[PDB]
Amino acid sequence: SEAVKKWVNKIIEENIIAVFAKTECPYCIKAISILKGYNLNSHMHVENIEKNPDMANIQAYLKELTGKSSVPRIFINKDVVGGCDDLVKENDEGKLKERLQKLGLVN
Ligand SMILES: [Mn+2]
Ligand SMILES: [Mn+2]
Ligand SMILES: [Mn+2]
Ligand SMILES: [Mn+2]
Repeated sequence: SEAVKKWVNKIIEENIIAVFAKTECPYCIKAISILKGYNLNSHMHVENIEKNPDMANIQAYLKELTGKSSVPRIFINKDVVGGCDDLVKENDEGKLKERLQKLGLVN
């Protein structure tokens, strides 16, 4: 579905930080909390793709874009971060802060 890809794309392209999640998902919650800890709320969108009639289509497209169909799936300025484990690696190693600095999102 062109429609599903266009919908996913609009989420990624109109929000600097885009997180695809599902219901009662501990690593989604952890990833979102880490990002909100950088005070990124105003430029974040979280989409619950389980509460969606086209979840499988969305997951397959996210896999085409990122290599995995699992949630959370995290994009920053359209760049693929990946999942929560990828976010933790970037956070601990300074890469996340560098990304956000280059976007003007953290001083
Ligand atoms: Mn349950
Ligand atoms: Mn804060
Ligand atoms: Mn939003
Ligand atoms: Mn939404």
